[PDB]
Amino acid sequence: NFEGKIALVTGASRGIGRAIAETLAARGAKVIGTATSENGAQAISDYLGANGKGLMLNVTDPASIESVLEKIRAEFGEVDILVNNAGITRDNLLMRMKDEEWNDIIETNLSSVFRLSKAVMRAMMKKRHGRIITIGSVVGTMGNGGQANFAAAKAGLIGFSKSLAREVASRGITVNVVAPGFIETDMTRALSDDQRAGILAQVPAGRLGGAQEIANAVAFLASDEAAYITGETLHVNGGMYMV
Amino acid sequence: NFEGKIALVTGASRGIGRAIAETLAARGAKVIGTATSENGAQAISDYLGANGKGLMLNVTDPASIESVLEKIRAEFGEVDILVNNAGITRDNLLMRMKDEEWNDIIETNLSSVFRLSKAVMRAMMKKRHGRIITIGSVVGTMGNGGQANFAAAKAGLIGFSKSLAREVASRGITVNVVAPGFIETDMTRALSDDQRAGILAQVPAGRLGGAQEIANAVAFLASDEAAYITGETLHVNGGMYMV
Amino acid sequence: NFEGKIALVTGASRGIGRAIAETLAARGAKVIGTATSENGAQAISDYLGANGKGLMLNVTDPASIESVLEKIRAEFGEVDILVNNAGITRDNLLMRMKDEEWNDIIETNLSSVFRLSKAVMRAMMKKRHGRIITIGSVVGTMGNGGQANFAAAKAGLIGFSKSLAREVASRGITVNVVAPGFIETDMTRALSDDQRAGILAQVPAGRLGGAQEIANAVAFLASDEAAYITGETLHVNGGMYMV
Amino acid sequence: NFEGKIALVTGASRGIGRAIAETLAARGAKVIGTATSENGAQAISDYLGANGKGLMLNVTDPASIESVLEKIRAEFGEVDILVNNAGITRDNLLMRMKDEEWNDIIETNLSSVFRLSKAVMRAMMKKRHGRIITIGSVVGTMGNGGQANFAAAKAGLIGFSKSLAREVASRGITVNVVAPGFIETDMTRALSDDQRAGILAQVPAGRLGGAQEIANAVAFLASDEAAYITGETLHVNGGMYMV
Repeated sequence: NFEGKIALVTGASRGIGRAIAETLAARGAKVIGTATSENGAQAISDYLGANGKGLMLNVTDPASIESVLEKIRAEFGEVDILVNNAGITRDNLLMRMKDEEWNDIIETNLSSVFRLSKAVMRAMMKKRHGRIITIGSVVGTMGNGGQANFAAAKAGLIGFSKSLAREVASRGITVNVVAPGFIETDMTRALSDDQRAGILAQVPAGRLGGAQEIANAVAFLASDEAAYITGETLHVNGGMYMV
Repeated sequence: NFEGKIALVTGASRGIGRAIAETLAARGAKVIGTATSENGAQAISDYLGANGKGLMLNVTDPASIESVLEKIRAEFGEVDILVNNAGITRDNLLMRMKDEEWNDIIETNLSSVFRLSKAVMRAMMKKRHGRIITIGSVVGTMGNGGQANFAAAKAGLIGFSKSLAREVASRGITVNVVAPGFIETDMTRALSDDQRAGILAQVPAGRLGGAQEIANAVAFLASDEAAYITGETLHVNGGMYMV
Repeated sequence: NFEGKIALVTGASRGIGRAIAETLAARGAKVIGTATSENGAQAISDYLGANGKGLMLNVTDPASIESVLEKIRAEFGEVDILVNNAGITRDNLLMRMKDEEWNDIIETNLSSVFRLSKAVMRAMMKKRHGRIITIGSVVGTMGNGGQANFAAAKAGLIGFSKSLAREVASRGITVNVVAPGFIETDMTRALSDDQRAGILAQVPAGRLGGAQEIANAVAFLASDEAAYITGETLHVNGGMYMV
Repeated sequence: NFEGKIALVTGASRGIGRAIAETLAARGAKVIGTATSENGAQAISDYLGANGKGLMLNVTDPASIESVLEKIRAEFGEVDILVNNAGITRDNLLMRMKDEEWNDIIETNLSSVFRLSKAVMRAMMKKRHGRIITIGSVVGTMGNGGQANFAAAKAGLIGFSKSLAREVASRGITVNVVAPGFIETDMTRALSDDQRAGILAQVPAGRLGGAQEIANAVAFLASDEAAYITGETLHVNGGMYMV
């Protein structure tokens, strides 16, 4: 139960992001989901209704980051739960990877984690309680051909979280990572029927995971039932990989 | 909420074992906790009340295993959730470790996992649904001086679970491990303040974990909210170790 | 260069075991390879020639273990390098796994590591120098359907080594594990041309590893060039798995 | 023995970098060590003598990267072995970490790995053989208070290497990481005995590691004796951490 808790879920327009936003809201938290346009920010506001609000945010723009937080402190208050789910992909074999494809992935997938975590830390420490959860990926752990940039960022955010976790552990703040395997979303519904089959062959469970399933893991970690879990990575991949 | 689910929690006399038994019961499951003595069984039966029953079980005795399950199928039904929490410790530096101290730890901490998991598998596969959760230990992952035997068994049960997970993943059955760090028990409660400070010194969180906190992790994994998590190890150690 | 060093390589009749025995011998060590029969022990003596000797050993028989070591101390001296490579497989889905198939794998693959390591420890500690290397398997880390017993033992020996490593680290003794992926041996040359292809599909390198390649890793770890490596697991699997 | 092999070791002015440069050179490779200043290049050239040359390089400057490689193809030839050892530290608790301290660490410690690996790939793929080794850190795996930026980059380069490894594995090219623990450098040599005791307290081996010891691990991985090792991380930390 997250009654009275304020959660900021970056990139909450669809799939995992949205399921996270809706699940936290359904369990009592005032949720602020974000998108990169006024349109998307509105759509989020529409589905969250009176439970939260949608705000436009660019996780790579320091200005956008403080601006968004300011509003939040004004209309709702200090952020208690941060869920870093904003991220993108710029797949390509190393040989064909453009410098911009590397830099954007790093800036958006990794650096974003540092900026936002840093931006909500002070308030959490004062209250001596908080939750920071970043949506990683099984790729950050096993790596994947054609995704060296994506993998670097996903692996990197775990290294980041482990270190931050050690800095604020005693202050009642946990920093964890939920690593999804293949989840049914846009990026999987737009794959040919053959690619889809190729994907399922790697998953012992024999089915793609659900966005909601990733949301359930986040909610658990964001709750008070997971206060002794920090610096940990929770893999939700149907057995695709086991650590 | 495990409405209509039957859970068998081995070694449910106290601490982690008991908290697991009570938490599953509080959330709607009919729980069967076990002990080595008729006393314990009865004590377990008293605290579980109408939610479950206590039965005497020796996880190293094939006969006892058969027998206990038999009594469960007769009075309650097929086991849906298995929680392997029975285990012991026979600490000693390798050079002073007795052969019996190695064999007992292996028989009770590792082999037990094979015997019980195997014993509840068929019914689970038929129902095309099930949960197997073993209580490991952070020691299984980082190892520990004077606990080579304990460490072998805890590390070993993860290897076991990973393999079993791959065998029954497609059948709607997950096999996971929850690895506790230092948890407040009767052993630690009776330690001197200096001894306790030497343990706390290792935990970034700055406190021992709570038996209930381990119970919460198990409940999450045992629920339908964790259907896409299998072959995974969930570390609940306050940051003592991060993988 | 292992001039003046004595190495005991268990199960050195073929493949990995033999390549290890020959490589250590070629680099100056007096090698004692073992087998389960007088015949095999002789064959080993024949290929090692003046570099070592073959002895009959049963890693599950405490009597055989001290008996073999005694001779070694009599004809060569104290063991400086221990390479646990003896091991077997009793594959079967959990449902069809016989109690004897579980017990034998554990006794031969895991318990053996404890008995032999314990048996050569005293001398190593006195000399304040030594090397203990156990041949694990990628299966101990990722697990594998139909090999729950094998996986438990391989995972378990890592837990064991980590703990032992912590006990003797300061005494100039390292305890490590080399985890091979699919290696060309009898157990792979006796697979149908289809199973072989299935195996290669999992290996980025696109070829089975060589017994000699596993031997090279062991030699490195057994040398003085790896004195700061302990409690570590070296994966040699062509990219089949990455940790 | 790298007879006829060309190795490029970034940041080879001292410690680990230098030991790597000298060890590869001593074993027959023509080595090109790099520094940020013309001084360093020359100093490197002096100690390498006729075995190699020193060149000024800035791993964050695409121009410098191009340029340096250009000079190497002209005077020596295509790079066969790449050792990414250039890196820096900008320690600080998250709340006091400057944006420049995050960006510089990422640009220099992580992005550099992408730029240089990409820059030597084509020739390696053509030769259907190559070695890429990056010097990580135990911090990338366990994280560390006050080093969130360093940790992110070190963890990130592993994710990168794993993915690249999968892309070029079949082409006879391995991509690995050597993760040193506490290594005796000019920073530690100048610490007070109490500060040194606080580090030694963490190392089971009971001493700092030697720069040469890290060099030995790299040489092993760079040799033909490690052709079946890729996407792997080799921990050389005296037991400070065990994975």
